[PDB]
Amino acid sequence: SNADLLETRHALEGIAAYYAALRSTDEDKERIRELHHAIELAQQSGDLDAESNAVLQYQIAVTEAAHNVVLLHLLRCMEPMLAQNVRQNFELLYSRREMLPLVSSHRTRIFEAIMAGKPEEAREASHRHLAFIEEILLDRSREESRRERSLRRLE
Amino acid sequence: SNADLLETRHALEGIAAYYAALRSTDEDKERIRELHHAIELAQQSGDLDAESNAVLQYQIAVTEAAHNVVLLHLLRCMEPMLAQNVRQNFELLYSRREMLPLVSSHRTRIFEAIMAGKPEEAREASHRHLAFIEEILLDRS
Repeated sequence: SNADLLETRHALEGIAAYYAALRSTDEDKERIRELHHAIELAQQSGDLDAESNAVLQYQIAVTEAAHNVVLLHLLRCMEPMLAQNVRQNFELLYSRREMLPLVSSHRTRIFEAIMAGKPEEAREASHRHLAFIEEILLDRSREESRRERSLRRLE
Repeated sequence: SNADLLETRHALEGIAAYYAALRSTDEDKERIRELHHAIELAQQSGDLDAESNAVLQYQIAVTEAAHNVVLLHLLRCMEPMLAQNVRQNFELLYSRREMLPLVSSHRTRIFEAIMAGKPEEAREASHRHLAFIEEILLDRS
């Protein structure tokens, strides 16, 4: 399920961000800065597949920067489904382009908390980032449900 | 380490218990009851390796009973390290035998919440169960 997977990323990306904040070296923090900025460039060029891959690579670097053997192993284990989930999320976000900045905004609060070495904040930022995506997905479902329900109820 | 792994189970076993409570069939709940009782028998015989395997099998059944494809995939993925973590935890618990009953006690609140079909209680029970183990590990060194 694409639903069950989000709840799992919710859990695992939070802890990833936590340890990344606490254990990232100076080289890690720099390699992450370039990957975070790569997301912005892909978003401004308006290329969905480019931005989707930029996010996947960012999240991998964050996980490696966490230096937690089991977490990295779990990411690699689900990497194909994760890559698919991010791609699907962005297909729905590119439908409502006004949300993209707000999503990147949430993701940037995680990045900034990692660079700053604040674990608690980084984890809470990740929860809110993914929680906010779940909310956008549910609004698509809700409005498309009203769509049919309302246009059918008129007579 | 043994520490990082606990935080990972903390997360994943909570969600496992949640869905197990919500989605377990009658056959699942029964297969889990036999595995839970098997832990008690292994504990009373005082056999560490037997009780360690009983817990591993219990947790697998709980995960399967959750009917959540990604969770099961993640368990299988880390199964070797998980089996090792449980075995190591019990080596430290068998050092302070007075804790064993309290650990089984916490784990039984999860089981009971699953049989009863109460997801939020089952998840909260799992957090307290593993949180309590993390505390015992930190007191060791």
